[PDB]
Formats: sequence, C-alpha cells, structure tokens
Amino acid sequence: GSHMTWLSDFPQAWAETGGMGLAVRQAPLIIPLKATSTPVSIKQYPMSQEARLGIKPHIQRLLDQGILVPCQSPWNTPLLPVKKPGTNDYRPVQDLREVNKRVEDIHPTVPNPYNLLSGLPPSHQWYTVLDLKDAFFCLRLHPTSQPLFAFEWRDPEMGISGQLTWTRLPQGFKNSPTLFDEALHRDLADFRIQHPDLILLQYVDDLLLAATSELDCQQGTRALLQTLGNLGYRASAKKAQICQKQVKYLGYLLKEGQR
Amino acid sequence: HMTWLSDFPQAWAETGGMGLAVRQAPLIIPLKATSTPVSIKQYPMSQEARLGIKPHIQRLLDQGILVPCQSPWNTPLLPVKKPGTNDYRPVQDLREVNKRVEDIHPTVPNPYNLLSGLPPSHQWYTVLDLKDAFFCLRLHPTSQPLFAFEWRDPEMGISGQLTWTRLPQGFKNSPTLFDEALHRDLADFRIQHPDLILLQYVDDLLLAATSELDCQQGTRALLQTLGNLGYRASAKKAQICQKQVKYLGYLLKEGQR
DNA sequence: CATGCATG
DNA sequence: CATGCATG
Repeated sequence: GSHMTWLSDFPQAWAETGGMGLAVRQAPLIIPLKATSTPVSIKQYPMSQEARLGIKPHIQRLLDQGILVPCQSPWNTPLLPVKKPGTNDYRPVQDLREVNKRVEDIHPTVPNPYNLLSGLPPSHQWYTVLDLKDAFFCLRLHPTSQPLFAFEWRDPEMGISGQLTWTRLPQGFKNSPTLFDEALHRDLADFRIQHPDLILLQYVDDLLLAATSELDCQQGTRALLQTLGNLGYRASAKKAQICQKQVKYLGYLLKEGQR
Repeated sequence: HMTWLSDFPQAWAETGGMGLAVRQAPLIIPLKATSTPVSIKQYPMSQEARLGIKPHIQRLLDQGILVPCQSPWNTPLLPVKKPGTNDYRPVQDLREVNKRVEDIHPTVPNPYNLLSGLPPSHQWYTVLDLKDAFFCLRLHPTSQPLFAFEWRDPEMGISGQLTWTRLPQGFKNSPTLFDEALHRDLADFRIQHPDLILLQYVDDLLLAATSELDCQQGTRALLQTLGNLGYRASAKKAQICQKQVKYLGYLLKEGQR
C-alpha cells in the first residue's frame, strides 16, 4: 500500500508509534547462578564529564521507562562510554563479563541462519522481514535476579545517588539471545497454528514471514503485526521490509535465488 | 466455575502475580512551588511490634516494592493493630508529605451517582476488584525520595531508610491517579463493546450485560483486556455473571438495596 | 576502555 | 608464546 498506511493501521505494533514494548505473557525471568558463585563488585572505571553527559540521555530514557531502577546491590559491573569513531556520539556499554562468568550457561538452541532460510519452499516467494526493537527489554527480570546487573550512576536531577539496575533482560548478558529466542517462540506458537498457509522464520529478534502471493503476505503481515503488538512486542518501522519478492534476512539476501 | 482461573492467567492476581500497568510510565510527583523536604523522626516502637511488621517490610523488599535509600525526607511508620494477638500492619503517616505535594483535581465518581446511571435492561453483572491496584503504577526515581521511612535492619542489610518504587498507600493522590490511569486504559474496551455498561470506582469494577451470555462474553473480554494491560483481579472475591451482586457497598438484585 | 580467544 | 579485534 504505502508504509504510512502500515504505520496507521498498526500503531501499537511499531516501536515508533506504540512506545517501548513489554511482553505481557512472559513471566519474570530468574537467572540461576553457578553453584559456587558469590557476588562480585567490579569498580566503575573513572569517567570524564564529557563521556557521562554523552551517555546521560541513554540512561534517562531507560529510567523514565522504568527499564532502569535504583538499587543497592553487592554486585556491580563497569559502565563503558563507547564513542563512535571520529564523532562525539556516545553510547553506554556495560561490561558484564564478571557476572556472565558466575551465571550458568544455557545451551543455545537457536537455529542456524542458513538452514532456517534453506527450508523455505519455492511455493512461498513473497516475504515480510521485521526486527523487534529493544527486544531483550520486553522481557522482565524477576526481582531476585535484578541485583545481578547493577552498575554505578550519579545524577541529582534524577535522584540517583549510587547504583541502578535492570528490570528487563540486559544487553551484554550471555543468555539473553537464547532466553529471548525461546520466549518469542512460545508467544508465536499460536500464530503459526492460525496460519497453515504461511511460513514464519525466527532467529532471536529477527522475523521473516513467507506467503504464496502478495495478498496472502499482506493479510499475514497484518495478522502478524496485530499479534506482535497485542503480545507486547514492537517492530522497527524504519527497517521493515513489507511484502517483497526480494529481502535481506540474517545477513542473507534472498531474491528469487539466495545471497 | 474453575475455567475462569485456567482460561485467564494474566487477569487474576492468584495466577498472574503482582500487576504492572504497561501503558503507564513511572509517575513523577510535583511538589508545591514553596514545598521543602520534611523530616519526621521515627517514633520508637516495641520490639514486639517491629516483629509483627518485619514480615511485611521483608515481603515488599523482596518484590522490589521497597528499596533502600538516603533521602532528605522521612515520614512515621505506625504499628497498627487488629483484634488478633499478633496482627501488626504498616501504616505510614504521609500527611506531612501530602501537604507539600501539588493537589490534582478530584476526578473520581461519586459512589452512588455511579450506579444511579444503570439501565434496568442490563440485569446480569460481574463485579471485580483489582488487587494491589495502586502498586500497578510505578514511581519515577526522581519522586521516590518523598515517601522514605526508617528501617535500620542488619538482618536484611538496611542501614537506614526505605522507600516505595510503586504508588503508595496514604498518598493523597493515589486514588485519583489510579482511577484516571485505569479509565484511559479501558477506553478502547468501552468503544469496542457499546452494548456493555462498565462502571469504574478506583479499583472496583462492575460489568453489566443484557443477558447471561452477553455477560460471559463481556467478562471474558474484560479479563483478557485487564490481563494484557497489566492489571490483576481478585478471583477469590469476583462475582461472575449473576443477577445479584454487591458493588460499592450496594446490594443489587432485581431491585437496588 | 578491559581482555578472551582464534590464530599464526 | 604473542597479539588483533570482536564483544562486553
């Protein structure tokens, strides 16, 4: 149709119009520690006022959304101000290595990008590719697990005088990809059943919907967006590839052939 | 009916846990322009009272509804009672805090004027009350300092104060902020169900339908919507699809009492 | 920045 | 054994 019509018919489905997501059907996650792990408090590396100002907006947006909350924890990991090469564009990166080492690994069951796409039958050649924005943040952390990802932050304006931590699955945590992948799979099982004429590929927060015609792809995408929104997820409108015979997915490019 | 608790896990507190209004962003509480922090010292309480209350504080702590803090503000924590031998419940005297917070217009219905506008045509009702309603709304970090109170406890690792991360009890504007929050959230539901009459008084709801079937279809949709929005109803108190129910202290069968 | 590992 | 760099 247009892209704008897609934005208009599904405001709750896109991160750009429906605010940040939160998976309503997902119970708070408990992060099991290794049998012998004990809290570790890695001190915050000194940070220049310039770098701090540079990442302040990132922290603020999260605080305003309740994604970051104040806490007092025996755990602590460094907050790193990563500045884009040749610019004054900063972004925060939390070094969670010491926490990851004390958390038990979860054998990732995420499918191989290649096989996933290699299964698509030649009968379904119309595609819609979406990627959920701030995916991990849509999954809540049980309060007993929140203390694990604490970091230092100071700002009188926000009434923060010590530490903050995440209420959602953090970026940088080793099991986030698989935990999210499994969550979205559970949440989309119903959709798959309601649409036997459609193929749905999903790799963590990346989705590819395949149909036999532009019409079926159109109607399937409407259903998918409505389902994702109701479920509490948010797709990136700016990056979406709706109803095309040629799309980019998981690094792979599929036109009527592959990459 | 046992299908209600099995079919709608997210809508009931028992199966869905502490709620959290997903459409409602953490709340900022505006202080009056003249206001200044108030520090009221904690009145010492019997070691027997600090026991019957200890569990509450602990439970909130563990759910993250309470958090340690250092704040310029401080209000009393009162050891209330009950007929029982050891039934002490927390009561925070937020009066000095309320006097310093900017007032907001009362938008809550008048109790009775709510039922007065109830068509005789709708005689099938469902009464639901939301559990821990105010707690579904979060407090922005910037406004959390306002509600702090003293609890030095070695056992849990508290060196001084604790404060709320959710809309607290005793805060003058809690009833109004929740009522307005729930009203906005259930608006789409009202529009999509014109043949249904929905009354809302803070955390007390009453759904009215023309027939038993309509009530059941309506109730299923309401619970589904509440769950998705993050609210939680008390399945234990719920009166589902029946012509005689009690709502807002009003007994209403086929003739209001 | 800190640094874990595949890599020669 | 030494080290480039992807990733926290």
